[PDB]
Amino acid sequence: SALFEPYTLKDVTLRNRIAIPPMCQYMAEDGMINDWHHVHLAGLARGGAGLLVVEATAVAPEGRITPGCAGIWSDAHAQAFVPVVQAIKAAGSVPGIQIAHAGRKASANRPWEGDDHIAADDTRGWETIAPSAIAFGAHLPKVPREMTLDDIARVKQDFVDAARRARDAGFEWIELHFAHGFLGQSFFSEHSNKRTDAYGGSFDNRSRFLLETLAAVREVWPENLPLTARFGVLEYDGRDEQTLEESIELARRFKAGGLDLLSVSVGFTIPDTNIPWGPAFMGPIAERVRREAKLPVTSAWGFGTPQLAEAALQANQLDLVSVGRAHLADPHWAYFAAKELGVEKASWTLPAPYAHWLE
Amino acid sequence: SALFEPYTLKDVTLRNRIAIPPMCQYMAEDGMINDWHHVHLAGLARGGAGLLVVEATAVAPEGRITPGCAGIWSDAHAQAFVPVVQAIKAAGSVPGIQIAHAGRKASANRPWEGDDHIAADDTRGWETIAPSAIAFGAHLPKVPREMTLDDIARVKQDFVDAARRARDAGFEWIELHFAHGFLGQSFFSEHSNKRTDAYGGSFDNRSRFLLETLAAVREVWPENLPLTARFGVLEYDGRDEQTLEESIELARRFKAGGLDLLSVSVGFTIPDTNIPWGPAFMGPIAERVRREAKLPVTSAWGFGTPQLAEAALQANQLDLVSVGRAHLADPHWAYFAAKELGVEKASWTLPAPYAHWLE
Ligand SMILES: Cc1cc2c(cc1C)N(C[C@H](O)[C@H](O)[C@H](O)COP(=O)(O)O)c1[nH]c(=O)[nH]c(=O)c1N2
Ligand SMILES: Cc1cc2c(cc1C)N(C[C@H](O)[C@H](O)[C@H](O)COP(=O)(O)O)c1[nH]c(=O)[nH]c(=O)c1N2
Repeated sequence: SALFEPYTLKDVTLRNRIAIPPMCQYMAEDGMINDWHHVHLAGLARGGAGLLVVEATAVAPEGRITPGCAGIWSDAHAQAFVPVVQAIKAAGSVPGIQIAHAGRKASANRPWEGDDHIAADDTRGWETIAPSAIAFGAHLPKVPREMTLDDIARVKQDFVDAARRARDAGFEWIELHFAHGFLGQSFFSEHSNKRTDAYGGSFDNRSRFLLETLAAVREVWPENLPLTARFGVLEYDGRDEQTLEESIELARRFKAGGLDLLSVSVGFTIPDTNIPWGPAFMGPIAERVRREAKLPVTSAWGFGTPQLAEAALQANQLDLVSVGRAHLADPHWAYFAAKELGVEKASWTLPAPYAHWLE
Repeated sequence: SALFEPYTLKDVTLRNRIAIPPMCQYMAEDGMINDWHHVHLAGLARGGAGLLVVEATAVAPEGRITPGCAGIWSDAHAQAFVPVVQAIKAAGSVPGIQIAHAGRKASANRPWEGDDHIAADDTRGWETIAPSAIAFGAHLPKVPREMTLDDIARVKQDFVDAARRARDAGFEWIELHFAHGFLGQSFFSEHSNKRTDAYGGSFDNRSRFLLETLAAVREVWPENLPLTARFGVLEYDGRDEQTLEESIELARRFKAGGLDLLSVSVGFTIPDTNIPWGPAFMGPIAERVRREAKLPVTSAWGFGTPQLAEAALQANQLDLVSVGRAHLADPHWAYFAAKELGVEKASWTLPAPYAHWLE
């Protein structure tokens, strides 16, 4: 089966094509991960997936989505990841991490605690920053502060420091979070970026924050380890063909700037959209980016059944299949998929103390 | 549903009737558990089961089954459990532990490493002890050393020390492993016990090691925490009705000696047997012990589908349903069972960072 073929990117080999995408846990304290994350991540790694990407980890305190988000904005924060990285490797999965800045969608409640911007008088909240002083709207009504050129320089440096810390903590795969309406996505989108300096206006100017951040990260991130990004390639906002064309152009620039693989997502930059959720709905979009930018891709948002995952790979829509919620339901989903696809010795997707008994 | 009704025994309340029975992992080193066990057990606890019983943990080095078995024969061994107990409690499951001595079935290879007695010239092996110098046979051909009265006193004291250490490590539930052909079961069975002193011959003498060990453990184990045992009530050796009658008599003695619940199993005392494996096959046997000894019971060996578990409880065959291998396959099996049985808000069988997304 295609799903259980190994994949090599730079010097890293994944044992199969199942990727666990970044999934926020909302269980950190002042950015510091703890035994929630250790057991969560080590358990997933033992479940058989080839790649495990740690949840959006903030490059700066104000770039957390919520008061429970993980951070890597100091050396102490980075050191907290070391035992988890070591546990993921011990299980034979490749440890990755998504580094992030939530921009105007920061300073929000946990999703089971309102999912909305934190109240003005709640001591947990903070001022958000963004390319322009324009609120997302709906449940995220707070108007962000318009970034200065010095803010831009500082956030880029925070991404560099974060990548350096990730490298030194032992991660073998990094993902820049330029999607889901967060800081990077919001610099790219005309909906959120109304700047009239070098970082707004034209396609080149809107792309600038993202391309400079990639180039700056590339300086510290090892050339033999995959350098990836997540990017929302359309919004379902009635501007899809022109947005996809620009997104594909940006993907070509990413590739030329050393990007090894693109995680293709939706923008979520604004609330007034009509996203056609359904099984594997991103497949054709991912395929188009893969073909037109000539870049490996992954995607998510409905590939979490074994036959869907297998079909997407065989059709060359995707190079890796990201499976998120099914792994929350069953951390051993890779074993389930191996069984479902009729893979030989499917139980040995799991480590011996499980596999021997399940044969 | 019955499966998701809480259960109270002494001062301990289980959130549902799903018990994860002891399952050896074969991953300890000189008895010391490690991050294999920590993540394994904490992950299971988060999966929703009401009770998680840690694998057979040796009261003495020679009472390990294998070189990978856990031990609690020193204070350092006990202290290693403390962070795991704390993680199980944090997840809302009740931490239990099975304390054990493998008797003539000790000094064996891991099941995926031959599953047989260790070779005479392998530096990892050791002399086994038993009521009588008689080998199990088949894949376990080593003849054990016949225990002296001082050996008996010493092993009883090892069980006491183990229970004291379990208590002080924070366990809220203990299980004496008097089953599966190990030391305790082998004292009870006429197949393995040919002694002519106070510990062999008559029913009272064969029962003596088990009853004295229970009474000795009871002295140190808190009266407000469940005190349980696993016991093989028949062998499927052509002597079933007489063996079950004696086993039920022993269960009555256990109850009179402060046993709160009996895990009903098969003996596995000798290899020449004909066990009728099948779904829920132990149900009627467990029900008979429950009724005739008037003692709460659990059992296992084929209850691992949600409808089977629910039926066994509704029929009052069992008080708790032990589900083993299905939890190795899917550590979130309790969530799966909740969904299958149509339990309201089934995803909240899991903690918030999973449940919110699976609703
Ligand atoms: C709990 C959890 C939390 C997150 C996510 C999701 C969920 C379920 N998602 C999106 C996620 O990576 C994925 O795209 C979706 O889960 C869709 O894939 P599935 O359909 O779930 O397989 C997500 N995406 C991301 O880029 N960074 C993150 O940290 C998060 N946070
Ligand atoms: C990997 C593993 C290891 C063990 C077990 C089993 C397995 C699968 N079993 C037996 C176990 O508790 C249970 O009785 C069986 O697994 C049958 O129940 P299921 O059919 O698997 O639900 C077991 N029993 C026991 O009393 N102490 C133990 O430590 C072990 N070791």
